[PDB]
Amino acid sequence: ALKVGFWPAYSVSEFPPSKINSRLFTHLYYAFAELNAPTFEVRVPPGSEKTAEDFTPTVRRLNPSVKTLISIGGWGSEVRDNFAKLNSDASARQRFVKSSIALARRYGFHGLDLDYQYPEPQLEMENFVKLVSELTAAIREEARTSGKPRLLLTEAVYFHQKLFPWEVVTEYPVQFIAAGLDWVNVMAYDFHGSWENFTGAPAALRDSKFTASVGIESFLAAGMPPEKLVLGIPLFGRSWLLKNNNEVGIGAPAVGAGPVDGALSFSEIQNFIRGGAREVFDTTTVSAYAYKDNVWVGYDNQQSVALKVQYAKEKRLGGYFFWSVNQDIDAILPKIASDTWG
Ligand SMILES: CC(=O)N[C@@H]1[C@@H](O)[C@H](O[C@@H]2O[C@H](CO)[C@@H](O)[C@H](O)[C@H]2NC(C)=O)[C@@H](CO)O[C@H]1O
Repeated sequence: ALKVGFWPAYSVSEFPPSKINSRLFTHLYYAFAELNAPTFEVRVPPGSEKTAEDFTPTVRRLNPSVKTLISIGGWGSEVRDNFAKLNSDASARQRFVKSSIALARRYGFHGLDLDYQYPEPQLEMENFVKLVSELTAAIREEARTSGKPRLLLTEAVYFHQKLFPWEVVTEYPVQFIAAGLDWVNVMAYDFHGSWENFTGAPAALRDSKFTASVGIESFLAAGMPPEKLVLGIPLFGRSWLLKNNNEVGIGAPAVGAGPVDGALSFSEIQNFIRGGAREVFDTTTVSAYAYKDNVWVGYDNQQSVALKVQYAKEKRLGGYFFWSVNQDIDAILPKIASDTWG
């Protein structure tokens, strides 16, 4: 029963690792170590060494059984560019593999995660396969030589097994992934946002082709063992500015990104509601939204999270993950999620 949370190092001054309620998790990720092109000596951002070192001892104080992983990469054009350069170069792949394993041990992490959005087109999937295969072997080798349990290995995946469902450029090799990785983190969010001029449920469980369930279905149909899938749930919402203040439902016309640049933390959504926004639960999509004047935000709330976590349990998944834990300062949704699975 995997209860996973991502902590982004950017949030340190407002949400240090000590603020994480680690009682509500089995695994916590430090996001992110950098690829460090062109040498690919993987490292935490220079100047954050102390934060990275203290992360695991700090979170374990509240729940000593909690384990940690360090995630490499993250969303971003530069990260994608760097994985693409890395994966085509056998020597660079060797440097990456050696340095990433050494990094996890250096800072006391129990595993590694690759956050690569995304290994497409086909050539990029093929070269990512080379990187991951070599990493899996090196992880097993380090376990033998050190005598310690092998590092865990996970990766972020698109919500769907096919990249992309509308135009198939490539797809995740599920048998390969099941063999080399402990699990994958299914990014079942950002289905809708301010890039569309109409409001929608950004992480709809069901509805449309862009839903968490359809994505999960696609991985299972391909032959992914259910226990290898960990369902992502966002701790942020996607916001729009409304074209008309009297049109406030799902599918309402919009004119651009709401605060803050199209994304709002769950905690800020709670502030929004306490400041007069109306919360609506949408049963059709299994989601929530809130609005006030010209601002509209779609997100997951207490009810939709419980429904998603039960869904994951029903689908026999390995568990769930939250992106990202700093966005729910009072850990409202991680509490509901943990209680639901138990
Ligand atoms: C289901 C799907 O393919 N959704 C796409 C969105 O992912 C994407 O939005 C972007 O998602 C990133 C991570 O998923 C975010 O980091 C990023 O902020 C977000 N971009 C914006 C402008 O909000 C959109 C836009 O490219 O396309 C969807 O198809």
